[PDB]
Amino acid sequence: MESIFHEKQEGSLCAQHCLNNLLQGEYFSPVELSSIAHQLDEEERMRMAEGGVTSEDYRTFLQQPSGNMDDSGFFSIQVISNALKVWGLELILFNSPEYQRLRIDPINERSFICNYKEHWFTVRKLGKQWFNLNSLLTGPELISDTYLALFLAQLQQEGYSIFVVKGDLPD
Repeated sequence: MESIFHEKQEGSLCAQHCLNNLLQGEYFSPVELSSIAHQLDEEERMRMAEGGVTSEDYRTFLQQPSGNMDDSGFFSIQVISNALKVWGLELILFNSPEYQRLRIDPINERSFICNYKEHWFTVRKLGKQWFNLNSLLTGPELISDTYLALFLAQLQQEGYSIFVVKGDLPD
């Protein structure tokens, strides 16, 4: 376990920490990601307020830009999804027909992302065991496949946002 990035910091949902941890290494800066999000939110705010006439408005609005609170409500799915898309990773909402369409298993998944009201969670697959981490966390959380399926299942059946990240990662 001398390969897992160990670190403890005070905060809530970090863009750089999520991307850096997801990629299993430093591959992005906090200032860069912060600026990107600010621009996306601002651009979406102006484009939304001024209205729009195109499918872009539908998809953009559906994505649910901006946030509501602070601490964790800083970044946006648009920024995260974008950073992943450019890498080859795509997010699939469990509640969406996409997740069920391909019928991608949880334990067979490569990257997972949980979203809780005013809180974010980053999950990644490591060999035969899963690894969880977040800006609010102080250390890596090891989870088994048999427990992962039920773990996430409890969230979806309860009232959480489970996102499936599939694609090609560097690590």
